[PDB]
Amino acid sequence: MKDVTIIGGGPSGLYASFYAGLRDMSVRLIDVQSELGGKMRIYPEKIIWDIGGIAPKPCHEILKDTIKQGLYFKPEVHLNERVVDIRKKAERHFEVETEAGEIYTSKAVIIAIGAGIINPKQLDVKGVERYQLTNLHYVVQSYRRFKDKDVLISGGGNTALDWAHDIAKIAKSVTVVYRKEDVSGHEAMKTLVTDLNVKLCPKTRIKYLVGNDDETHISEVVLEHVESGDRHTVKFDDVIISHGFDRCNTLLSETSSKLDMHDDCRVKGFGNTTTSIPGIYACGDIVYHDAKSHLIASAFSDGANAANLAKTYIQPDANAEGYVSSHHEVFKEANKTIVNKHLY
Amino acid sequence: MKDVTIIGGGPSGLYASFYAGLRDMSVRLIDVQSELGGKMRIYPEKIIWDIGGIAPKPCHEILKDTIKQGLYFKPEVHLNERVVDIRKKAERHFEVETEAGEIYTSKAVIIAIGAGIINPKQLDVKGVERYQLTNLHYVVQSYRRFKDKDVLISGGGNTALDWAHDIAKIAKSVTVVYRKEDVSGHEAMKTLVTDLNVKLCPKTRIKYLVGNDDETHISEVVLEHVESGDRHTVKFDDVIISHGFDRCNTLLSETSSKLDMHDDCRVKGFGNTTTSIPGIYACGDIVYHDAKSHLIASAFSDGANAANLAKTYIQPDANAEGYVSSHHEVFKEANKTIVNKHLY
Ligand SMILES: Cc1cc2nc3c(=O)[nH]c(=O)nc-3n(C[C@H](O)[C@H](O)[C@H](O)COP(=O)(O)OP(=O)(O)OC[C@H]3O[C@@H](n4cnc5c(N)ncnc54)[C@H](O)[C@@H]3O)c2cc1C
Ligand SMILES: Cc1cc2nc3c(=O)[nH]c(=O)nc-3n(C[C@H](O)[C@H](O)[C@H](O)COP(=O)(O)OP(=O)(O)OC[C@H]3O[C@@H](n4cnc5c(N)ncnc54)[C@H](O)[C@@H]3O)c2cc1C
Repeated sequence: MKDVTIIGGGPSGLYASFYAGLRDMSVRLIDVQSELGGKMRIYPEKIIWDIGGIAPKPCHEILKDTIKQGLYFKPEVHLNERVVDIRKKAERHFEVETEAGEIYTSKAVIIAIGAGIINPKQLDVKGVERYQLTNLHYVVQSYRRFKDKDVLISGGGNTALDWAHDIAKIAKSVTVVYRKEDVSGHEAMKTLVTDLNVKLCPKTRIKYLVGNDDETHISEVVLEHVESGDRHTVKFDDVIISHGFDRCNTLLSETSSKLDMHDDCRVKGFGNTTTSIPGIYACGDIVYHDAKSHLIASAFSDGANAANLAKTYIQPDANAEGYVSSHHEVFKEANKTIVNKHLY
Repeated sequence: MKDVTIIGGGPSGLYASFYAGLRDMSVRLIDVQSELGGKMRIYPEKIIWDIGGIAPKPCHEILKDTIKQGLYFKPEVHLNERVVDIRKKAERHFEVETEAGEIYTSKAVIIAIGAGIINPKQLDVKGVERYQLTNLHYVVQSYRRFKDKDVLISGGGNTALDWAHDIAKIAKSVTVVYRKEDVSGHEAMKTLVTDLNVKLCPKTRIKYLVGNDDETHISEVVLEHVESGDRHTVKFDDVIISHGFDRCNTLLSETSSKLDMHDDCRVKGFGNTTTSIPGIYACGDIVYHDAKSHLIASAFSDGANAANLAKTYIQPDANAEGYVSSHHEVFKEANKTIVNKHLY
């Protein structure tokens, strides 16, 4: 039986998986998404400054480091699986169940679901689920691909307007279709007005997408004025959508094992990642305790704590904490090529 | 008046300085040592795995990143100054005093002194304080400089024996002088016996150092057998000393402002970096609270918490936490060259 099932592969669950491995626990890691990272996947292009010990660089670069670390001890990773129940059969015997009916057993459970399940708002056009493999975007990880391109952005929110300005620096042109009701960034908009190669189209929506003959890429877009109904069709190289996010977090309200909650979104942590049920621990944005910050740094220290507390739940007389990695024997073989590279 | 005085420039105090700056507070940072880093300076060559988001690399490399981050907002840094007192004149008015009689004022105080003041045990030979600028070592940051060198190591502890084996891989020869009483690493010693270019010298001490004619480097060493008194003089390229550490931590026992303590070494944190005195906060290894780990990751999340709590002490209705760096306006100008490098 697995020592611990970790539900959620954001920064907190990833680090928890790593530290659980450091404490010599077998790990099962589960996430509903097709990729790990959680909310970090929402802002890949943004420069992160406030992670301890890390010089500022794009979030997506930091995410890749965090995943590699999280998966170092080779946990059993279940992607594309939504957890819908947590049951405690007995001490050191838990059941975690997915919406597809899979049931996973463990001696402990770590809940790391953060803000829950989050996806970008899908463009309301049939049927465009194939263009998101190519030139229909819901994130922007870098701007390089847009050099000398004609680019369409849909949305008037801060994110869309910032994207528009930055992409316009190297793109041939940027067109922004939006509703004025969505515009909360007054200064961001004024900047776009002064960008010579940005065309602002208020009261305008994407109505249809025109695919190429291979039907694998967007070739043109049919735009519609929301009052006049006037339509025109314009060629674009890329289409970027920023319509907000769909959020879903039903697990802890529907679960068999009820935990004391801080609010309707957060588990009450008892001074740390300890929950109201022994054997279940909560780390990251999902938990509230007095030492929390809404930071990745806190998600990390939470993950160490959860792994430690799970270990001593499973082994009452195990060491309260993990051995420092610097002198940890589990890394001795792996350290060899690193030293050799760095010290010789 | 400075917003906050941070006592101690280890990982926790460094990150606290950074995050205090993120919260738009003016910072004074003080450390007794000639360089920042605290206990990290003790293990520069060791590979660190358990800092969240950081791929394994030498501690000294990670330290340099941590210092650069810690000093980003250009705090007022006082090196080589030992803090001996903390006084609270009134709310938002603290006095921090050094052993040289300097008195620094602030609206808040963050205590980040970790395990206190630590220095390697100095070789008991007059007068060798000048060779430590050149080839008398108390740390080993990398092995490269010892290639084809004849190297002397004094000490039988785990650190000395590990150093000896690793240096012997590329050094011409390694001689280890030690007392058997100090040997706790049975297997480390057996390895050295099989190292062909390692000479083991139990019951032997460094008696004298013979300088070069410039008197700037060690040229030869006079070794003495601790029983027979037999002496011989051997040429070495480098001398490395591992005799343990001198430790001193009198501040919180001698201070004017008495804090509730966890033990004789640790301040009691009230669920977090909050101490028994409003306006004073403790972060890192110095504090005990229920969410602690003896990790740099916890030192970091502690530092964010201390900065946050100090801010709201100074400004009762300031935001409870800092704005995430990704969207923080203070970084907008600095981000430009970074984006440009990374995103364009
Ligand atoms: C736009 C933005 C900017 C930010 N910038 C910064 C910054 O600069 N610095 C910083 O420190 N923090 C920043 N943050 C906050 C940081 O992203 C979060 O603190 C961190 O992501 C929380 O990590 P987590 O693992 O606890 O939760 P999450 O990141 O939310 O990960 C939760 C994971 O659990 C999965 N999951 C959830 N539920 C279920 C279920 N029922 N079954 C299966 N799987 C499931 C989700 O798919 C998700 O992958 C920012 C946040 C936002 C949104
Ligand atoms: C050999 C070793 C291996 C380790 N390996 C790891 C690892 O792999 N991963 C990990 O996460 N952790 C590791 N640690 C632990 C980590 O080093 C500590 O958790 C961390 O250094 C604590 O940081 P700190 O800022 O709280 O305290 P410290 O590092 O102790 O820094 C305290 C600073 O305050 C200064 N100071 C103190 N007192 C006074 C005074 N009265 N006046 C002025 N200045 C003052 C000191 O000079 C010092 O610079 C290791 C520790 C040791 C010793």
